[PDB]
Amino acid sequence: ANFTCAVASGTTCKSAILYTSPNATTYGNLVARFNTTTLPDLLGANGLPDGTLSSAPVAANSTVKIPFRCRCNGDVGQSDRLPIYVVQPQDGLDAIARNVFNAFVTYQEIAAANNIPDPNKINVSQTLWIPLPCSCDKEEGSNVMHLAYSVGKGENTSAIAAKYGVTESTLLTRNKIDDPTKLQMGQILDVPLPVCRSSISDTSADHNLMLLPDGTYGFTAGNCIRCSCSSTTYQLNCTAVQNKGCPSVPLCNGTLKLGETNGTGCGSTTCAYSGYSNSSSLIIQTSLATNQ
Ligand SMILES: CC(=O)N[C@@H]1[C@@H](O)[C@H](O[C@@H]2O[C@H](CO)[C@@H](O[C@@H]3O[C@H](CO)[C@@H](O)[C@H](O)[C@H]3NC(C)=O)[C@H](O)[C@H]2NC(C)=O)[C@@H](CO)O[C@H]1O
Repeated sequence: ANFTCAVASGTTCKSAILYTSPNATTYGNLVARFNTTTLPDLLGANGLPDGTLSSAPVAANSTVKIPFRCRCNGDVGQSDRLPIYVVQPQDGLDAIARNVFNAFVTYQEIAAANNIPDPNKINVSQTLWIPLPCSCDKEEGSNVMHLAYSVGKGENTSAIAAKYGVTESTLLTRNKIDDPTKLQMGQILDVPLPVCRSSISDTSADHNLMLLPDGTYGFTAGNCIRCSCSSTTYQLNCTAVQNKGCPSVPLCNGTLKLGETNGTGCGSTTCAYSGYSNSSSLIIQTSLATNQ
């Protein structure tokens, strides 16, 4: 029982952990550690500039947002069979949870996830699925990107909620908090980040994956589309990337190209990204969006 999720089992989502690096590293090393995402999406998930190298620093005890695919079973959200940890010479399931994964999981959740019958015995070189806490669920019938937050000391629900642009209301109903007062340190919180709206269709492969809070960006459709989110509008801004193994992007009707707008204000209309499909070959779809 990590983060509650109530959507149909098998449903996948994009979620994240706010990861605290014990040691100094680089963004490149985080990518190798988690392998839940690509470097440019990790960079974009934190709002670093496009074309930043993997050697971008991560200071000791600094925090990096690490996106991953979440799978929901009946009741809870779990990171979808990633990340995969390889046991070193004298690891232990409890040390691994706490000192590698910030206590986002418990050793029991690890063992249960890998069918290990006595939490005390794991072999060198044994691989472990680490199921990070996540969802899935909507907030108020609005899409959100849940983020797993490890409460540092001196914090409170007021400050956190302002930090992420969330009402303190949703935080308390989503997280079981009797008396906020003083939040206990080390507590894991479900923080549903607001995200841009999109025109990405149900039928589309990336339908629940382009969930971008403010200031972040991401890539989709075999890296042929770039999507960015600003709170300025909260409408996903998509653009064609121009790798040249990439398919053409259709106009809307005729004459409106991706990102272009027709009309004036509020009643204006925009050629948006609505998804892609991959049977046979990569096809990108677009559709007119009304000003939201
Ligand atoms: C059909 C066949 O023989 N294919 C081989 C693959 O099975 C094998 O992949 C390895 O599989 C084992 C189990 O499939 C993996 O270990 C499992 O890992 C999950 C988390 O990843 C963990 O929860 C399971 O408990 C754990 N089970 C076991 C038995 O350890 C292991 O990670 C895979 N190794 C790699 C490198 O992918 C590959 C590897 O040789 O060979 C195929 O021929």
